[PDB]
Amino acid sequence: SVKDEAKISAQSFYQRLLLLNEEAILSGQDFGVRIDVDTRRLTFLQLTADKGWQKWQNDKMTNQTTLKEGLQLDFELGGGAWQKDDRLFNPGSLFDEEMFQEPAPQLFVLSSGEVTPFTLSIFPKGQEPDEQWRVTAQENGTLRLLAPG
Amino acid sequence: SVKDEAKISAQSFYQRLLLLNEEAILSGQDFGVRIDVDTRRLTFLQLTADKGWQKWQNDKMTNQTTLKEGLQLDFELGGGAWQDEEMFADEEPAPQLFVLSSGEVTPFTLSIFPKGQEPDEQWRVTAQENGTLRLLAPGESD
Ligand SMILES: [Cl-]
Ligand code: NA
Ligand code: NA
Repeated sequence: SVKDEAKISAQSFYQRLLLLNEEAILSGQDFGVRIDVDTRRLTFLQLTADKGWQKWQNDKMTNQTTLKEGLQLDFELGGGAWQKDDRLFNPGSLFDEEMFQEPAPQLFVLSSGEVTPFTLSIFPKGQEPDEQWRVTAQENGTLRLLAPG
Repeated sequence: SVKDEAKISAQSFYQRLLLLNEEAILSGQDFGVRIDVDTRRLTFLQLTADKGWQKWQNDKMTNQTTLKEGLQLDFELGGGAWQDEEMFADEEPAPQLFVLSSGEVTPFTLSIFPKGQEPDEQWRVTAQENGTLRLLAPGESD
């Protein structure tokens, strides 16, 4: 069911975030996660001096995931408000093609082991983001997967 | 004169960039420079997890340079071309130049020159693909 999907999607994010935190610490390089609430996408990025933020091409994990239809995602930075607006959809984000330089991650996963404080929640369409399957960090890199409630 | 000012500014940016790279390496933290061509500003930033890029508050160098009004700046990257009231009282743009803890610096050239001249072959600071940082006088070096 969609609730079962939400769990699996939260475990997938947790595993990927842990992996990137581990990669940063072992490699001395900085990584990041870009969350796109309107397209329900998470992209896993590496910072290089010569090309800035790029998708991380690697032999451990895919670098972009998109939620299955029927799931939503949302996120908070630090103590702040949920990021997603109330619209059912962003009229501009429906278009696969440009209508009118990899965008920077909101979550930094630094070589020091520090991670941007945040909460990402994943939940069935029709529900609010609060008290859902969620992954949270704090600044020191401590990271939690939390069940609804 | 304005040409003497260009030199002094180029020399100062080299010194500040060298310190930033040295600090990145020594400290394991990431830094960067943001260049604002229109306003003639160079801003020296630090990457933190919790606040992203922010001005580098430190006790050794200033973290924002604004060139004197008779001067102009431009930069190229690698082989590219020249570039409300609150209800209760108690209710940073990214750098183009990354100065990473690995010691690597975004390949670039910044040139500083009297207002309205061409940016080529001016007092300049370059970070080459090699890793090296160079201060170069006007004209092509030997
Ligand atoms: Cl400077
Ligand atoms: Na994304
Ligand atoms: Na990319």
